[PDB]
Amino acid sequence: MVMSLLGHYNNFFFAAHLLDIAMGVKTLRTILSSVTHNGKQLVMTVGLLAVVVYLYTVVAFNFFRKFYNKSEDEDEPDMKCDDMMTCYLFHMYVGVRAGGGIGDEIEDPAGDEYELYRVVFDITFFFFVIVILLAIIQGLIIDAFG
Amino acid sequence: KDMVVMLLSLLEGNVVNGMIARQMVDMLVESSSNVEMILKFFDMFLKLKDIVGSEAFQDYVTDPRGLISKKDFQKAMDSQKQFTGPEIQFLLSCSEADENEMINFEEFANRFQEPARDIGFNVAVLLTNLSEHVPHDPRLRNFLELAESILEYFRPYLGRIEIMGASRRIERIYFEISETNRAQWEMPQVKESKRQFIFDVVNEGGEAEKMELFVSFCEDTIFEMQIAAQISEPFWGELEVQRVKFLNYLSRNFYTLRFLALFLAFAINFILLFYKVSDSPPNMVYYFLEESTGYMEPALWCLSLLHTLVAFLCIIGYNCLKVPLVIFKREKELARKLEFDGLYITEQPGDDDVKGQWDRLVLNTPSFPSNYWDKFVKRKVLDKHGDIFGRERIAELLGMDLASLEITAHNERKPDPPPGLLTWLMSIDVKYQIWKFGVIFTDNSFLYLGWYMVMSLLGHYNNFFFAAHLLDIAMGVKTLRTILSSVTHNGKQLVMTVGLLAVVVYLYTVVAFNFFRKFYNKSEDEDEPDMKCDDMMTCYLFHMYVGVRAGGGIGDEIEDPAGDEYELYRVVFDITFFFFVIVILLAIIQGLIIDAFGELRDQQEQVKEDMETKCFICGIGSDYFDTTPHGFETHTLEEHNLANYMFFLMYLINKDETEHTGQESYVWKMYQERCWDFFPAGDCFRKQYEDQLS
Amino acid sequence: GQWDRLVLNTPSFPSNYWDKFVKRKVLDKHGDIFGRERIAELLGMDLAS
Amino acid sequence: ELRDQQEQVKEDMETKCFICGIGSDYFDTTPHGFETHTLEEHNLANYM
Ligand SMILES: Nc1ncnc2c1ncn2[C@@H]1O[C@H](COP(=O)(O)OP(=O)(O)OP(=O)(O)O)[C@@H](O)[C@H]1O
Ligand SMILES: Nc1ncnc2c1ncn2[C@@H]1O[C@H](COP(=O)(O)OP(=O)(O)OP(=O)(O)O)[C@@H](O)[C@H]1O
Ligand SMILES: CC(C)Cn1c(=O)n(C)c(=O)c2nc[nH]c21
Ligand SMILES: [Ca+2]
Ligand SMILES: [Zn+2]
Ligand SMILES: [Zn+2]
Repeated sequence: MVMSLLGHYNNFFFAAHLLDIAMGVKTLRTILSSVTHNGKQLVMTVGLLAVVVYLYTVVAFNFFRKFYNKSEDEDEPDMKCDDMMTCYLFHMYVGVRAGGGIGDEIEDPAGDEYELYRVVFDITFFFFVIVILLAIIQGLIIDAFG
Repeated sequence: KDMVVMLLSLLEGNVVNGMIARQMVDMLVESSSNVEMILKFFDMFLKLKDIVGSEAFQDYVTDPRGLISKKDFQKAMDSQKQFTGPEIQFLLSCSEADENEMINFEEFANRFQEPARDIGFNVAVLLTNLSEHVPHDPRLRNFLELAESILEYFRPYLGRIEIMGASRRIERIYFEISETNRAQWEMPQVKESKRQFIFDVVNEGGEAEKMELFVSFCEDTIFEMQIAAQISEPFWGELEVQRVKFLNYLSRNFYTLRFLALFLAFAINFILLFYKVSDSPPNMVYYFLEESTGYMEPALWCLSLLHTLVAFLCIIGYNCLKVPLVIFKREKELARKLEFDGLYITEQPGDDDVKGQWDRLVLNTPSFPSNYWDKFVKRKVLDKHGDIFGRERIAELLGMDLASLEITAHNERKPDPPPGLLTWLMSIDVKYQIWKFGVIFTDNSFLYLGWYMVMSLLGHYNNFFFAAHLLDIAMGVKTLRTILSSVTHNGKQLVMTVGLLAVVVYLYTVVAFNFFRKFYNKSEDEDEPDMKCDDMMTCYLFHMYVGVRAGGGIGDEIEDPAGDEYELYRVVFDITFFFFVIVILLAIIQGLIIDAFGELRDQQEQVKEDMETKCFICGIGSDYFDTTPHGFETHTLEEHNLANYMFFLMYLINKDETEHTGQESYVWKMYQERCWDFFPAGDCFRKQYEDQLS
Repeated sequence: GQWDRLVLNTPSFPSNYWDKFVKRKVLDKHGDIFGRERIAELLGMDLAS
Repeated sequence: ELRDQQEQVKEDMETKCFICGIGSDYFDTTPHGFETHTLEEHNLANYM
């Protein structure tokens, strides 16, 4: 009701009333209950993901700042890891969303003294973050169905 | 009480509707009036104790000194209405009323409680035994109703088990349970230990060794109760008492310190987000905080120091609280191996058992059974194995002086030395300390805490090492621990899946190095080519690095083959790489994780369902018991409660051997011999007396 | 449990729930021990009425 | 499917005699009955 009254003020608030399909339909309610069943576990999986990304951000801030320029123009560099907060935001935002991880979004290390360190960095980010934790989320949902 | 004990002994071995029990009931009927008088005495004083605590009674109290007059006491009694006029007069007579007619109801109530408790307990035991062995007798229910208050009062303290006796028949045993023992059992840590033990024995436990495992659990829990009691709270000596107080406070608050350390780690890592790097001071880079206040850096320093301090306190708390159990168990298993297996006497460790080699050191040490109770195991081993293996050999192995042995029994020697620091140092047993410290360093939790501390110290050198302390959320939180355990469950399988992936990529790299080098140029500038497969190592690195990470595989990252003589070969190459590597093996990883979730879930379900369907002791199913209403839970709370079995062992240990009954002596001897036949298996009192009971 | 304290002394306590005499039952059961006047004060009861 | 196959084999062998097919409950009526049965009475190694 409050959202309807707010819709009278701005009609786009009437969209929230479409979420009632969950309560109306038993099937959607069951599907959502599958998610809610292990919701606390999913939340803590997300927290663990954040911790892992924070550790990776710390490593990058210490050793791999040079690779985090996202500016094509040499005159105006845009460095995403000169500050720890920016580096963390960059990781959690782009690397998690990327298929191959942060290595997909940061500058190639070929012909660099830290090339092997960074390949380990990228591949470990990819497996742990992208593969395993996400896999854990799907597995939680599947186990809820069962 | 002694007379009642004689009667209870007469009832040893009694069967349902036995002649001796029926004779007892007839005698009680003959003596009804006096039995009623005794029961009324007990119940009247039991009710007085609660009434005086009742605030409604306190309303009648109008004297600052806490005394109550006889008339006001009489009015309080008639208000509560439990007592009759004659009963109130009797209580008034028993009241030590002064010339002012004023009474100390506190001492009046407390006077007869302790003296009459043992007789009350034994009367309750007698009535319970008689009722359970003559279930159908109206003359007994009258006495039981009169004894109601006694039975309700002593219910938490009346322990009840079943054993297989010498008569080849199930026998019920009644004993006393102490308040302290019950409280210690109800402490949450014992509950967690119980749950863990149940899970382990039900999921990966053998039926044959179930009872041995249960007795080991009981022993360890008793030792833990001792430790908890010791650390519980109500100039060199002053220093010593302060030391023990501080250590016990640490032991009591161990977990709080761990939570606090985690909180400090989170605070430090929240602060560390504000660091920034500049070429200039606020060719060398400088890391510095970025805040307006300027108060954060000192806060970081203080939090770091306090975090390190808390890590130290956690090390000490663990060493004081948890280590004693480790040593107790290690000593116990060693002693039982020596006595019952003859490990270092006959078999000898396989030499692949590092623990078996390490345990050699402490055998000859005087302090060997320091934490484990049995101080005479060396003597037992000698008596058992000396005739065969050589008494002098056993004594040499176990650090025993045969001549000193006999004289110690012949006559007491008490060579008290004055306390001194030097004397203490000489008393130190270096070999026992070395063995112990090896055990501790091998203990995983101690290692984790030591690493925690080392990382804190390193954080003081470079504050970014404080981030590793955030990994402790796994140990702190049960949910994350379970989630991680799902991964660890099939960890070896996952590792080998990764190795297989590497092999497949190596084969693809070999094929590319042979036939498809032209396509592996990643340089847009024709003048400077960057070829990633002119060397096999570079080609392998390229594949494992980019192709695996790519969604469509290596074909996404290498040059299109359209209009080339090897176009179809390469499309097969790329598509097969994509399906095998990207789809299947990764799918295998997800499937492993999902199967781990299901496996943990069905383990928990199976434990729950076994415990709800079977008696942990006899193994009989819930259906037989539920033939009678509420039968299974009555069985698990009264007949075959495992907590009562542990209570019985504590009671046996604390009781003198001369006072043990035949049943208690039987079970005590079987405990000493480590025979578990007294535990009922596939049989119960109900099943044995089924026809008579029904 | 804290919120339910309010309605104990209210006359309309068992408005929807059928048992209108529970206050009396509680008095008869617990008054001898806990104080009849105390129970009546808690449950909004007038003993004389 | 592979997991529940292994579990089923384990659980059949722990609950039944491979020879007579009688369940562990009958034997456990007597203490240690099933393992006495499978080690002494109906050991398949002894049949070989
Ligand atoms: N011999 C036995 N002794 C005790 N419990 C048994 C026994 N056999 C089976 N059980 C089952 O064990 C469970 C133990 O009950 P209890 O309430 O003490 O444990 P719980 O579920 O862990 O709860 P709590 O929070 O009270 O510790 C009961 O469900 C009972 O069905
Ligand atoms: N007739 C039978 N003969 C032998 N074992 C039987 C029989 N019926 C059931 N079993 C089960 O088969 C299992 C065989 O026991 P055994 O210890 O020989 O095998 P195992 O688990 O493969 O161990 P091991 O490492 O000793 O070979 C036991 O668990 C027993 O419960
Ligand atoms: C746990 C232990 C310290 C107590 N404890 C024990 O468990 N058992 C089995 C005994 O025989 C024994 N004898 C003394 N103390 C004993
Ligand atoms: Ca005696
Ligand atoms: Zn049982
Ligand atoms: Zn058989």
